[PDB]
Amino acid sequence: TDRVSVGNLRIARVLYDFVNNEALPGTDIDPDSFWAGVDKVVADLTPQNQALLNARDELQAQIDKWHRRRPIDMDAYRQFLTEIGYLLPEPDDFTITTSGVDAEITTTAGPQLVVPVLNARFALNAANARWGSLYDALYGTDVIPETDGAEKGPTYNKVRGDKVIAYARKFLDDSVPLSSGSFGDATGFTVQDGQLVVALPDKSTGLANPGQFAGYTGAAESPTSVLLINHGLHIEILIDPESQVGTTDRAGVKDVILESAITTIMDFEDSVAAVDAADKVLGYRNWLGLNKGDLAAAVDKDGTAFLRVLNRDRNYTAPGGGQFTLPGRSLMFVRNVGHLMTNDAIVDTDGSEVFEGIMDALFTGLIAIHGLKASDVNGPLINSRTGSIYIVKPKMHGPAEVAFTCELFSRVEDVLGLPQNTMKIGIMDEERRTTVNLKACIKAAADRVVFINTGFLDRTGDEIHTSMEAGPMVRKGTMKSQPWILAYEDHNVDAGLAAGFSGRAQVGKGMWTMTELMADMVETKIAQPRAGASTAWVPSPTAATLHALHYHQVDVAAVQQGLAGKRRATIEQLLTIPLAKWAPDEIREEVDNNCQSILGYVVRWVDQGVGCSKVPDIHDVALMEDRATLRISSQLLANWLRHGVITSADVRASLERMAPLVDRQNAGDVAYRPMAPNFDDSIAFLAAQELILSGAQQPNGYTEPILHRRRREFKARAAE
Ligand SMILES: CC(C)(COP(=O)(O)OP(=O)(O)OC[C@H]1O[C@@H](n2cnc3c(N)ncnc32)[C@H](O)[C@@H]1OP(=O)(O)O)[C@@H](O)C(=O)NCCC(=O)NCCS
Ligand SMILES: [Mg+2]
Ligand SMILES: [Mg+2]
Repeated sequence: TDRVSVGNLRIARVLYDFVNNEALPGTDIDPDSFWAGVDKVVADLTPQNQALLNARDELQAQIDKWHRRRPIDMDAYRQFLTEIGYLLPEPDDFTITTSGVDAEITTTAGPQLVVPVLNARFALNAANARWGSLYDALYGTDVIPETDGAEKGPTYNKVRGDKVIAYARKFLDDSVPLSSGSFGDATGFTVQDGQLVVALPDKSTGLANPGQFAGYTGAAESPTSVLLINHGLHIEILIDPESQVGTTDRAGVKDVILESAITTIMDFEDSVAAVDAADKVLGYRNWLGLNKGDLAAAVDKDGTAFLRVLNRDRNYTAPGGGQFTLPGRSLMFVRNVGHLMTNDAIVDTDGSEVFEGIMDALFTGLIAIHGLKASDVNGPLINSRTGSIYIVKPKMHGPAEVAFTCELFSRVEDVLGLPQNTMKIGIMDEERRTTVNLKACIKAAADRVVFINTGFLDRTGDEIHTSMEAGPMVRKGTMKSQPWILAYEDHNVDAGLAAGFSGRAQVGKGMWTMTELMADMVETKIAQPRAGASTAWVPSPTAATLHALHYHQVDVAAVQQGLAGKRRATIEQLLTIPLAKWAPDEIREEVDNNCQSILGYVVRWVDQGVGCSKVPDIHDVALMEDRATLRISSQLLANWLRHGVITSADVRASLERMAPLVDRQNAGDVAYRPMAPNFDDSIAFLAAQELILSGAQQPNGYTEPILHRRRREFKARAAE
C-alpha cells in the first residue's frame, strides 16, 4: 500500500506514476477523468467478467459429469451441448462492416510476426522486420544446405553465397518474370521512358508485366536499387558493384530485400511472464516507446557499441520520376491478455485484484494514442494511417465473451475520448466454444473485427481439457491428423470468407515453432496461404522473410475467391474428440518428451520471468515454447494420469529423469540455477509438478494460475 486511492481502486504507485508521467501526457486526456473512467469501467464490467468465468466453470462441470455417466453417441452429445448452451445456433449470413482499417490488414497478404513486448531488442527487431534481407535469410539458415563445400564459416564463403544468389535469381524469375530471358543472366538495370530495362548478353528486356515495376533509387541511368512488387508485396534489388557480394555478382547485385512482416503483434500474453505491477509497467513502457517511435536497445556486435532503433520510412523514385515513401515498420497490433486473470497492479478496497484484461484495454488503448499522430510530445511515429488501434483478444469462449470484449472497447473508447470502433479486434479462434460458434463470434464483433486466427496450440489444450473425462487422448504429435483439427482449420477459413473477410480482414493461421528448421518451413508452411489464409504466424524476422516467399508463389486473393461461400467442415467433424483406440516405450517417450518440454520452459518462466523459450525436445528439435505449448503437454499428461495410462509416481520419476537434462541444456547460462538434485527446493520444479498433477483442476486447463503464483513465490523468495 504504496497505493494511490482513486474511487474504489488502490493503484500500485509504479503504475500510477508511469500512467500520469509517461503515458497520459500528449493524449489530451485529463488525468482525473482518466482515472475516474478506469474506476467506473472496472466497477461496471467486473461482475460480467466474473459471470462469464463462472459460466466456463459451469459448462465444464456439466461436460465432465456427462462423460462420467457415459462409445460416444454424437447425436446425443450435440443435443446435450445444445441444451446446456454450449453449442448455440448459427446466425443468419452477414458481412462485417469494420472500416478505417489499414491496407496491411484489409488487402496485403503476408507473414505476421509475434514478439514478447517485454524484450525491447526483439520488439524493435520485429517492428523493423517489415523489410528483411533474403540473402541473410538464405545464407544464415539450413534453407541452403551446407553440402558440397557450402558450409558457413569464419569468412564469407563464396560457394555458399553463390548458391544464395542463384536461389534469389530463380525467385525473381518466378515472381517478376522478364519479357524474355532470366535474371540469372542480367548484367545491369536501367530506367528508360519510365520502364525498367534489364540488360542481358543479347538483348535488353522489360518485365513481362511492367506494372510490377514500383520505383527505384539513385540515377535512372545507374540506379542504386530497383523496387518491384508482386501480389502486393515489394521486392528490392540493391545494386552495388563495389560491395563484397556485388563484385562477385554479374549485375553487381548486393542483396534482395523482401517486404515480410507487414504486421507484427506486440505480445502481452503467452510469450511474456508478467505477474505484478512492476512487470506490467515494463511491457506498457515498451508498448509506449514503440508508439512514440523512440524505443531503443543497446546492441553488441563484435564488442562495438550499437543502438537498435525503429527503422525510418523508405524513400523511392516513382517509375515516372516523382518521389514517394513506403513504411519502414510493420503495422503493430498489441495482444492483450484474455478474460481469466487478475493482477495486483490495482486492487479494490477489499484488496481484491482487478481483471487484467480490463486493465490491458485501458492502458494499451491509452498508450496507442501516441501512434495515431506525429508530434514532439507524441513522437514521430504513426502506426495507422486510418486512426485505428489494433488489439488481439486471445482465449475467448463463445459469442457472449466476444460481445463483452466489444463492450469493454466501447467503454474504453469513451474514457479515452476516441470515436466508437477505434479499437479493432483480432479474434483468436483458439478455444472450442469459439470454434463451434465461430460465425456468432464474428457477428458479435461485426463492426470491429480485423482478423480471425486459428491459435491451434491453445485450441489443442482446450480440446484435451474439454473432453478430459471422455478417456485417454492420442499422443500430442498425433493430434495434427485428427478430424477435429482438420475441420477446425477449414471451418475458420469458411466462416471468415462467408463473412466477407476477403478485402476487409485477415484470415490467419498459426505459428511455425521449429525455429531452426527453415528448409522445412519453406517446404511445408506454403500449405497455409494455399488454404486461403491471408496471413500466418512466424517466430522471427528470418522466418518472416522466408515465409514471404510463399505469398509470392501463392496468389491468396485468387485462392480466397475460389473458396468463398463453400462449406467444407461439419459440426460433427468439429466435435469429434481425439480419443485413442501404446507399448511402454511409446508411453515413456511421450511422458519424457512432455516432461522435458514442460521443465525447460517453466524453469526459465519461474526462475527468470522469461515467457517464451527455445527448448530442445526429446529428439533435439529446437521448439519455441510458450504457455500454449505448455497447456498442451501438461493437459495431455493430466489426461493420461486421469485415465490410469500413467501414475503419479510415473510423472514424478519422469520429471526427475529430465530435470538433469534441462539443467545441462542451461549450463553456461550464468543466471541459471539447477533443479537437480534437490527437486523439492526448486520452485520451478514444483511448478512443473503442480501443472501436471493439478492439471485437471485448472480452469480450461490454463497455466497462468499456477505460473503466476509460482513466479511470485520465486520473486518473494529472491527478495528476503
Ligand atoms: C523462440 C525465441 C525465444 C528464440 O529466441 P532466442 O532463443 O532468445 O535467441 P535466437 O538466437 O534464436 O535469436 C535471437 C536473435 O533473433 C532475433 N529474434 C528472435 N525472435 C524474434 C522476434 N520474435 N522478433 C524480433 N527478433 C527476434 C533477436 O532480435 C536476436 O537478434 P539480434 O541479436 O540482432 O537482437 C523467439 O524467436 C521469440 O521470443 N519470439 C517469437 C515467439 C512468440 O512471440 N510467440 C510464442 C510462440 S511458440
Ligand atoms: Mg506519434
Ligand atoms: Mg494461443
